[PDB]
Amino acid sequence: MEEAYLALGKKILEEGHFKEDRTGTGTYSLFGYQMRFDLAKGFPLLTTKRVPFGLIKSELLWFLKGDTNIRYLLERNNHIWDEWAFERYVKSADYQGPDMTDFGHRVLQDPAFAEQYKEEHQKFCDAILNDAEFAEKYGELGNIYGAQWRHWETKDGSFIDQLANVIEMIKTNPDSRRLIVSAWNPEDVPSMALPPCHTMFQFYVNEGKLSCQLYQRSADVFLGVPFNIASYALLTHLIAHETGLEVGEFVHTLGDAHLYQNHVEQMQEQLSREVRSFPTLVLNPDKASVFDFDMEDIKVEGYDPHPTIKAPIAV
Amino acid sequence: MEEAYLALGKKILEEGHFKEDRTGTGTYSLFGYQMRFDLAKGFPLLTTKRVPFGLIKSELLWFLKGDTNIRYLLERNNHIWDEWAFERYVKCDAILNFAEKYGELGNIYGAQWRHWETKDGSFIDQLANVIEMIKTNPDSRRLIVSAWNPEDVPSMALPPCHTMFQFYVNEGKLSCQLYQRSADVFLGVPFNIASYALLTHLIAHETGLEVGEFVHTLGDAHLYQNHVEQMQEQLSREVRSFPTLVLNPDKASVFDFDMEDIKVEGYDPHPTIKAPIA
Ligand SMILES: Nc1nc2c(c(=O)[nH]1)N(C=O)[C@@H](CNc1ccc(C(=O)N[C@@H](CCC(=O)O)C(=O)O)cc1)CN2
Ligand SMILES: O=c1ccn([C@H]2C[C@H](O)[C@@H](COP(=O)(O)O)O2)c(=O)[nH]1
Repeated sequence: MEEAYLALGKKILEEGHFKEDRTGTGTYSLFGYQMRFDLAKGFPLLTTKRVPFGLIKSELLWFLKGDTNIRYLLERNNHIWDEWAFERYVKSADYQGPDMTDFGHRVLQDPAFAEQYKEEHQKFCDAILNDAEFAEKYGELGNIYGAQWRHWETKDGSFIDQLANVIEMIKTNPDSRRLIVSAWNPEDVPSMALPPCHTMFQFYVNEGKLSCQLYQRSADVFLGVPFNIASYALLTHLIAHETGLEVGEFVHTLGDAHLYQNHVEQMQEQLSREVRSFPTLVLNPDKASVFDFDMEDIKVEGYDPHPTIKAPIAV
Repeated sequence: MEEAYLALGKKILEEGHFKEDRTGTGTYSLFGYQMRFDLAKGFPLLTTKRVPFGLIKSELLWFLKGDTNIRYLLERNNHIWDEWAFERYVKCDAILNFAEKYGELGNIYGAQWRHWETKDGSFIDQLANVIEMIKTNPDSRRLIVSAWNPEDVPSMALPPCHTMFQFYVNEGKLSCQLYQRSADVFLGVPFNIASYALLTHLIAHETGLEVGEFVHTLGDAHLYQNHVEQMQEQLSREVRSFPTLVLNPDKASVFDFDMEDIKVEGYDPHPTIKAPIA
């Protein structure tokens, strides 16, 4: 239920202590929490603010195809992963523009700086889309989600298709208590742009229904959790479709649950608004595998949220 | 609190749906559960039945030291591996007094925690690294130890039940959350609570911190159908205060702790309740 996500934000505002963080922004933080969404009551795309479903769709199809380079995302006008690739490029020996140290805070404080950032980010997006060599080197985020889900590398010259394996297991061993996918690969963590926020997840079958639990080590509550929720709920529906099952519950478990301190006014404005009905998900019935779905095969119908509430991403 | 454990038992007896399992025994199960233990309130070794802290501590020190050979356990009267290692051989004093040959137990917690193999043939020490990160960078959201390698899982007889755990530091207190994919709620969960609360206290000791909370997250939480009468007996008994953990103050590093260095004071449980392993 949406009220479950809104009660987490209110608990952080009330009693989550201040914790300095890697980004330099500052957060209010709790440790250890659990929410549940019954997917039979509606698709959990939040209605108390507008959440863009097409960016959640394109990000998950990107994961599912095993891709860890942002060119696919830019082709679909999805810029949610741009920051970390831009930071990689401004730190390299090839960047020749104005200094971009600490650009993620500087843009909020200094209009002259903000215009130079906007200029350099444009030139970056154009180069990824138009120069294949530039994209191959500077679009690359390392072995994040797509690579661990489809291509966990072995010590003997091969790779494990972890996500296709677990879908198969659901079909022939549905009571198995080892239906797990992990993106936590210790050997690859240091070279990933960021280590996986949404860390490992497990499926469960009973009485013809599929359920999924996620363990999320680090949750940005205002900007990232509404995307996370909707992404794992879509993944659970696609798998249920291929395996011929009905949908059960998504259980979301958090580690460090944090509100960044420059999202507090946004959270308070969200908390003032009346919840509406969740929308319904519609999937193309003639697609058989999760891997065959494309953008036009997936939609939400009946979505009528309250207005967008903008907030800055912590880099 | 102990009541939060007993509440999980009672919920599965009332609402757990019937669900078949690997062993062919019946179970009543729920998916997704979370319990909190505030370690300032007492050390969570259950009072409503006796739980053997001796086997928990020899097993936990064995893993911490990255040891994987049973000699260590046998010396400390923990037999939870005896038959298997003999069965390996058939294909016990000599282990104590041949041990290097017939006494090794491969791909288990100690090795994944302190010797995770990489593609080039070197090894990551996850637990040493996380201790050093607690000391230098306590606000880190990446304080993670994983036991789950998909390259290894398909060939082992029991893939890890304790798939990964995470630490957290605030106001000078250390907390730990465990993700446990599969929980036998009568027999395994009481042992599991104590193990991971003890690990939270040993790490807080090594890092100069006080204790916060142990948060226990469950995937498939199940009562075996032949443990129902035992759970019902336990639920009829009055809860008592948890005992107090005492660690040896005169030893800096826990990597030099042994059995005599870890004690529980004030433990006053109701009697042992017997049941079968599935
Ligand atoms: N700080 C932070 N970094 C992170 C995450 C996170 O949740 N928080 N992620 C966690 O998985 C990944 C990125 N996910 C993101 C999700 C949403 C938006 C975002 O800015 N949403 C805005 C604007 C959307 C739009 O472009 O229209 C919004 O929802 O209003 C950014 C990154 C990697 N890095
Ligand atoms: O420390 C332990 C070890 C084992 N189990 C139980 C959980 C399951 O009943 C069984 C393992 O069976 P699978 O989940 O792998 O089927 O052992 C625990 O609860 N805790």
